[PDB]
Amino acid sequence: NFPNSTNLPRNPSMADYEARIFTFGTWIYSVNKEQLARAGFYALGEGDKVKCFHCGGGLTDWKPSEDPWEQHAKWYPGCKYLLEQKGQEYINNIHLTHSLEECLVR
Amino acid sequence: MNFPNSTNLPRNPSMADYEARIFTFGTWIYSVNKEQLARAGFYALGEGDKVKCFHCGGGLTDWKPSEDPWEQHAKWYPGCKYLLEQKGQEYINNIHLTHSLEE
Ligand SMILES: C[C@@H]1CN(CC(=O)N2CC(C)(C)c3ncc([C@@H](O)c4ccc(F)cc4)cc32)[C@@H](CN2[C@H](C)COC[C@H]2C)CN1
Ligand SMILES: C[C@@H]1CN(CC(=O)N2CC(C)(C)c3ncc([C@@H](O)c4ccc(F)cc4)cc32)[C@@H](CN2[C@H](C)COC[C@H]2C)CN1
Ligand SMILES: [Zn+2]
Ligand SMILES: [Zn+2]
Repeated sequence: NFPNSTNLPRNPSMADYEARIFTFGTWIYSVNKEQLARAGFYALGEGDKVKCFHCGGGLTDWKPSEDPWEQHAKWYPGCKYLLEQKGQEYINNIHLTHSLEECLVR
Repeated sequence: MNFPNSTNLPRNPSMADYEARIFTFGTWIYSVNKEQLARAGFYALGEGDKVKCFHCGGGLTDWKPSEDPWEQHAKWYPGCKYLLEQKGQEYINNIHLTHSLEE
């Protein structure tokens, strides 16, 4: 249940962009499948459910406003694919953003 | 806010002092030590053995005697910046490899 924060991926079968792209197939949900594959995610085949090949972290119910890489950071901040690809400079923006997002509206 | 804080500012700054966090436990006779939990940034909710990190907001429960506060902090809230400040990524990584080698 806990997410992988090691530097080795949990599903190395899904480590190649093409392997991940194939899992979606015809994809009808609001959020783009190339965008999701680039962000590490492959598809389960149960609705819009996706999983990061590295952290194992899963997400669902994608709104059009929700960005793969942004959601990757929100829920799986320990991911090492995330850190390798966007780098803690970016990752900290999201979190301040996402915390500050909540203080305004309340 | 279900998602955990990975900013460098704590979520509950009222619980940022050790003496604050420890005062929440009171008489505590769950299996795992309350000073150990407070040092690891946890304070008590008062609903069983439920605790919360003052920084990440990350919550845990049902403490086995085998389960260590700092180890569980890393397992479930690896993005915590109190965790990173206090143990460093050197520690944090071995403890992940140790969990991920079990799983
Ligand atoms: C794109 C966003 C993602 N949000 C978060 C989300 O999807 N999370 C959060 C979290 C990490 C607690 C979580 N754990 C499990 C699932 C589960 O379904 C799943 C299991 C295995 C998989 F391989 C894929 C998915 C999902 C999931 C959405 C908000 N979420 C959802 C509606 C789930 O319920 C909580 C609520 C706050 C909005 N859209
Ligand atoms: C000491 C360990 C902790 N484990 C993990 C655990 O406590 N987690 C995992 C996680 C992060 C998904 C999670 N999210 C919510 C709670 C919730 O209760 C809570 C909310 C707010 C609080 F302020 C305090 C607690 C807890 C919790 C235990 C294993 N856990 C538990 C039994 C919870 O259910 C899942 C299962 C795998 C073993 N003991
Ligand atoms: Zn990941
Ligand atoms: Zn924490």
